[PDB]
Amino acid sequence: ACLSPSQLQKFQQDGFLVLEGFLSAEECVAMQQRIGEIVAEMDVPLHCRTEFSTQEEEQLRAQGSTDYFLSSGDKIRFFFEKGVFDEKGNFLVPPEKSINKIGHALHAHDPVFKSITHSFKVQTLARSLGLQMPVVVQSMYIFKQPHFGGEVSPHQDASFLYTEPLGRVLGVWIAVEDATLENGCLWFIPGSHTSGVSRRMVRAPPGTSFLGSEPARDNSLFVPTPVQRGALVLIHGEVVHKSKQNLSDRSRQAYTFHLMEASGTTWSPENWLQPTAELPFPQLYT
Repeated sequence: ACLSPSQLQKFQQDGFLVLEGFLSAEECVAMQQRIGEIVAEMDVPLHCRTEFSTQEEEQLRAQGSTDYFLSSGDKIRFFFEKGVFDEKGNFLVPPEKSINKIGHALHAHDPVFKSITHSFKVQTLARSLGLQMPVVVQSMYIFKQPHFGGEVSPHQDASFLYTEPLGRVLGVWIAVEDATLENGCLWFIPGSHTSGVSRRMVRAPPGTSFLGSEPARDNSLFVPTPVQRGALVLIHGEVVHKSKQNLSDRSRQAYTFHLMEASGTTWSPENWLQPTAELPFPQLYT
């Protein structure tokens, strides 16, 4: 759908905006169903396929893992929960119960997610926001598995998807399932999106690292945004947000993608994600 002038100001004020009912139940279920099929056909990545003996083993595993992620910008790959593994690198429960996320080109290589992503609803919302040349830089599906579904510590999306100038990358988060206080809903600091980023993640000339550091911020400045299935949350590139671990007996599935306004904008050559000749960042508008 489409933004009223009061919704638009509320977004510039807060750095996020909750639009309940953005997608229908059946759109949500389309996503849940295709992600099931993708997970059912998942092959366990080479680096997770082996127990490790030593320090020399855990570092070679850690590197293939880095390689896998870095080259995942134009793929549909699988990223597993940090702590679903034992002392010697083995899965504690089956890998299909242990996925944390899938990324980072669902919007390009899956017909269902491409559909949702380039839908009329999204294209019209983007026009309300006034994006000239929005392109889709990234997408991903977050499972937030029950009981151990990982927390996401406070951050700003621009720390990872940096551009000159700032104010050019926008996050879209769609709730495929109900997001509650219990199961890992998002939290923001409203108004935190107006003094740049404290930290960025950079890629090596193979590897990643951080410039700067995330400051400490009083937990009391975060507000919860629980929402029902189908809600869309808009996320400014610089708003500070987090999610707690899912301590509940049900997941908190979500699909998210990021838009960059390509007009006058420089994508940092140091970002982990770079467009390939196979998939340059595709235009949103069709």
